[PDB]
Amino acid sequence: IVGGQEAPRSKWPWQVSLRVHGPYWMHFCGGSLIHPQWVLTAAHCVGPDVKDLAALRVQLREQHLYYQDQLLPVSRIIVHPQFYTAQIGADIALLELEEPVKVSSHVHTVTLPPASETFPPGMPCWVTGWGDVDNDERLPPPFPLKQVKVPIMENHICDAKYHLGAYTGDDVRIVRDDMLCAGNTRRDSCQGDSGGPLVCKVNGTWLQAGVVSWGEGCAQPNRPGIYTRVTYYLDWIHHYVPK
Amino acid sequence: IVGGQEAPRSKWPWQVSLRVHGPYWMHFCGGSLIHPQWVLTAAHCVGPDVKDLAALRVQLREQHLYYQDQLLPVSRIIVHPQFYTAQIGADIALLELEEPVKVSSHVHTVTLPPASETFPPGMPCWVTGWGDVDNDERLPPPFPLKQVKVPIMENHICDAKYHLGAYTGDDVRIVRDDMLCAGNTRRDSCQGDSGGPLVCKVNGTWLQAGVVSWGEGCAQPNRPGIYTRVTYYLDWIHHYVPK
Amino acid sequence: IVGGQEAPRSKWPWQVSLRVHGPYWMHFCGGSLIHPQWVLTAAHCVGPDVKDLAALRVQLREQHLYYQDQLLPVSRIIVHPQFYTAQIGADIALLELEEPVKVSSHVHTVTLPPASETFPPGMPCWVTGWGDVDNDERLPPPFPLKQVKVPIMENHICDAKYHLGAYTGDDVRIVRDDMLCAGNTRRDSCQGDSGGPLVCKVNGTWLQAGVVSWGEGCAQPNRPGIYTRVTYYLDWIHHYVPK
Amino acid sequence: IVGGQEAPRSKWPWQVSLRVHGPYWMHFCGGSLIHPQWVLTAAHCVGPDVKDLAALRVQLREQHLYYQDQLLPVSRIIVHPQFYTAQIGADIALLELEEPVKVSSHVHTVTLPPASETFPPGMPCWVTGWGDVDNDERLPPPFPLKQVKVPIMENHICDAKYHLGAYTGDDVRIVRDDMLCAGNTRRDSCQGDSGGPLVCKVNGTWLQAGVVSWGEGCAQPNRPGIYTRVTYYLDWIHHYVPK
Ligand SMILES: *[C@](=O)([C]([C][C][C][C][N])[N]C(=O)O[C][C])C1=NOC([C]C2=[C][C]=C(C(=O)[N][C]3[C]C4=C([C]3)[C]=[C][C]=[C]4)[C]=[C]2)=N1
Ligand SMILES: *[C@](=O)([C]([C][C][C][C][N])[N]C(=O)O[C][C])C1=NOC([C]C2=[C][C]=C(C(=O)[N][C]3[C]C4=C([C]3)[C]=[C][C]=[C]4)[C]=[C]2)=N1
Ligand SMILES: *[C@](=O)([C]([C][C][C][C][N])[N]C(=O)O[C][C])C1=NOC([C]C2=[C][C]=C(C(=O)[N][C]3[C]C4=C([C]3)[C]=[C][C]=[C]4)[C]=[C]2)=N1
Ligand SMILES: *[C@](=O)([C]([C][C][C][C][N])[N]C(=O)O[C][C])C1=NOC([C]C2=[C][C]=C(C(=O)[N][C]3[C]C4=C([C]3)[C]=[C][C]=[C]4)[C]=[C]2)=N1
Repeated sequence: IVGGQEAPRSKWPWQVSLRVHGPYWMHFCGGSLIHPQWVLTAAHCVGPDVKDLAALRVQLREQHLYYQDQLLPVSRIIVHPQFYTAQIGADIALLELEEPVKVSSHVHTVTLPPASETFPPGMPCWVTGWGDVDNDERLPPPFPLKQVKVPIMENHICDAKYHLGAYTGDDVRIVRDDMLCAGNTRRDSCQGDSGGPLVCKVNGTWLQAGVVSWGEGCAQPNRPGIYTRVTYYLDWIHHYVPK
Repeated sequence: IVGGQEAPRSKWPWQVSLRVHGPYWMHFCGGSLIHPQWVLTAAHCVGPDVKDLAALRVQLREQHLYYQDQLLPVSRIIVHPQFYTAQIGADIALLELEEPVKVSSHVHTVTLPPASETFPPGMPCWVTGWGDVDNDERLPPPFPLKQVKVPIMENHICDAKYHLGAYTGDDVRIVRDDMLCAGNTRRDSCQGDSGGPLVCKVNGTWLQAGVVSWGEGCAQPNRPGIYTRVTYYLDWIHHYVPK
Repeated sequence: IVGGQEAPRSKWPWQVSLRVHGPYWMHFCGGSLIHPQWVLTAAHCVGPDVKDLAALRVQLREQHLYYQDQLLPVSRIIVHPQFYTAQIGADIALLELEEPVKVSSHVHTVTLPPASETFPPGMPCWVTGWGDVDNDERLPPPFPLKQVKVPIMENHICDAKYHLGAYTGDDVRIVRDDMLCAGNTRRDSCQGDSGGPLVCKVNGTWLQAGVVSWGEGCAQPNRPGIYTRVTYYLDWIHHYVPK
Repeated sequence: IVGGQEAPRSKWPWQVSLRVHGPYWMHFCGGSLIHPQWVLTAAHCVGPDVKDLAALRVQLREQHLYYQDQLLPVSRIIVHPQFYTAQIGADIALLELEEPVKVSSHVHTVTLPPASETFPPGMPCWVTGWGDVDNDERLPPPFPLKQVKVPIMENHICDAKYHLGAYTGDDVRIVRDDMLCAGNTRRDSCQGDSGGPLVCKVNGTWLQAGVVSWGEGCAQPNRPGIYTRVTYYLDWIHHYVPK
């Protein structure tokens, strides 16, 4: 997370960390608890190639990575079939935990937005994760969970910005429809926050508007962060996660 | 190049090396001379964002990289407008040299295929360059130009193989129609060969069938090297390069 | 620490961690509290060249590095004047804290040995620290303080071992008289444990027999860990640290 | 070499490159031909630990490293028995080739100095090699042999400079008698140059005054390069090399 600060421990009770087996269970991506037994994340975090589930584990809300670990095994990795690369799209996936989690005020599910929700600009949204604090700059130990308020911008405004200083034809769409954008040169998600959640308080309730997907670098001029647009894939999600 | 051998001095007189400015004019991609003043390469080697021409140079056929440098300046970079990422497509670009090159037996242009040429699967073709000799395995000094005979494969077969061990739906195109594909687990192009040529001998004349584009690793199981089909973009090339 | 185990929270109340200013206060060496206002460490950790005090901090006993940080400024660095390199000798130094520390059962000084103590070869001693778990293998987060029982070995014997598989003449001393050694191919201290303590319990009292100094790799055959013999420099320490 | 330039092809016909087996025979140190069958280098290049001769080869004068390699096997590695680390001293060793090299105008031995030569300050000496052109930055390909004129300075003047900005006591000698120093903040040998020669034209003939041994960094303020003083080890050399 670029900009922002360490989040209070009472916030983002749905934030999760994905771990890959290695010299130690290292965090490679973020994710969110959308149901006691399911975790929503980015497809590029776990695919497009098939992974060995044994080498993967989930860590529920933690104020500091690795310090109070209670790794949870995974039984299924469901990746949207239209996915191949983040730039192309459909960068979304599901992880089914091996057991349901006991929810509480410190750890519970995030609410998904209704299919109608559009998240207009001037929309106070936040993004969180344990990713880099800048380009090629790791979150230093003790690895606190960070949060940052990011401005939502219209898809067409972002697509245009991405063509600035680029050879790509103006009519060749970069920021696609199943995508959503937010952030600026001071606030943005970065390597390590991927799969994590972008949430907005609407009508007094937190809804997950997006999933950290990609961007050209982090907080770079004319290159706002791109996120998978959750409302676009609700039907797919609900085909696995109970309503 | 993976699984190849050093190329004799008399072969591949069109192979060129692209240099970017830094502590020394370092090779970042390959290319091919298709006209005395034009170099054909891969768009991702120079795009999608616009580059400073002063930081770029072209080096004609060299038996060993860096040893006999005779860097040539570039006057114009033309990246196909439909390009954004190699996986999406249109990974082809043109480089216009400041001056036309004096052709000879050691250094001269390669012939472009005719719009109807259809390099069928099985046809022995060759790919060349100074790229890695294996995944994460750089080419050792003195950096000899390498070559390797790779078998071409039907577009649909390559696409199919890319779906094996992947979450991507079988109906979702991975190897697109503007791409060509060749190689196996023992022969393949690799990081550093990008923008380089894949040529085949047809009716006694060498034709460039492709441009090294992308691939999942190098010479990996069910992951043949993907190239930009030149026939697909002949009209775009002739909008600039004299026939 | 090689071949060790995480230390119980009630053990090694004198272990400290030295931090240097950068992206965060990173550990670079260990040390021991030998007096409320004094920390004993290795000269190569802070010398031979003079260092800016403002960029240095001390961290008292921590179960996990970076977790519960409460950094303490340093008022003075005293490096033995005879020190130039660890192989030459006199690898010992003193750190004076700006404020005296408030001891307790969880955080208190280690006892220095009397000038006659010898520490017989075979005397179970322990070495502690947050250094690597093996040659070129960092301690993985959450960075638990480690410990290992290492057997002390006679000075001549270690000097002898270092000659095995070496061109150095048998009469040329490698392990010198102001040094002590301990460990084997399974137990040793390693990069990051430097400046840390080597304690032995003599008649129900823990005495710091050594200071982690150097060695050829860690836990390598015939290359036992070398430490700065504390008894050898008691007079120098007492010229600064009160009784 | 720091602050020099490419050496003319006809100079330094005694320069040698030491190669270690690996993905390719890589250069790790320099050396000099002081006899048709012997190479003089630095002890720390091959010791203090005994090495497997097979993994070592020697390359004679070459304008560009790796370009025209004709690696010669080594039959014996003789390291001065008093050696353990460069700072301590006796940083000198001998390599006996498996066969005599045929000398010529382009490749011949360097002349060793008479036991009574002190090499006074001023008198021009040069140091050559394929090492870094500055701290932490390697010689760029095509790796040309570089040369540079370095001013020699009296041992005691350099010893004092090494004490500036350091804790080491003024009377604790750093630059030792069996050592010689040369260079400044703009001219010096660096990593990769070790074992190489420092030659001075005296009375119309080139004599090897020293061997690139060590230094605190390269071309750093008050830290001139240090070399093993050849005249000091003449008897030792002649114990193996004829006349
Ligand atoms: C993301 O953090 C970034 C988002 C940047 C936000 C801009 N505002 N996205 C990105 O880089 O996208 C490029 C298309 C991110 N960080 O790193 C990645 C890519 C990535 C995914 C997965 C791994 C990984 O190590 N996976 C493991 C997990 C696992 C494996 C491999 C094998 C078997 C079991 C489990 C590394 C990097 N995206
Ligand atoms: C290619 O070699 C590989 C091909 C693999 C074949 C497998 N069978 N393709 C690839 O990796 O594709 C990913 C989509 C290759 N190697 O490295 C790259 C990517 C790349 C492109 C360009 C640079 C680079 O340094 N460009 C310079 C040019 C320039 C710059 C930056 C600044 C100013 C002026 C000019 C690095 C890496 N593809
Ligand atoms: C030690 O851990 C090892 C011990 C190995 C035991 C074998 N059984 N010793 C070693 O490597 O010695 C070789 C002579 C160790 N690890 O790393 C070092 C060297 C070192 C010294 C100092 C720093 C450092 O970052 N210093 C800071 C302090 C400071 C600075 C620089 C600037 C301003 C203010 C304060 C890093 C590494 N020894
Ligand atoms: C020297 O170039 C420098 C000189 C600096 C001059 C400043 N004015 N010295 C130095 O860095 O000293 C540190 C005390 C140099 N560069 O690198 C080294 C150290 C070194 C020695 C040996 C190797 C090596 O790879 N050896 C091989 C050879 C061999 C091996 C290992 C195994 C089996 C057979 C043969 C690397 C680096 N000194």
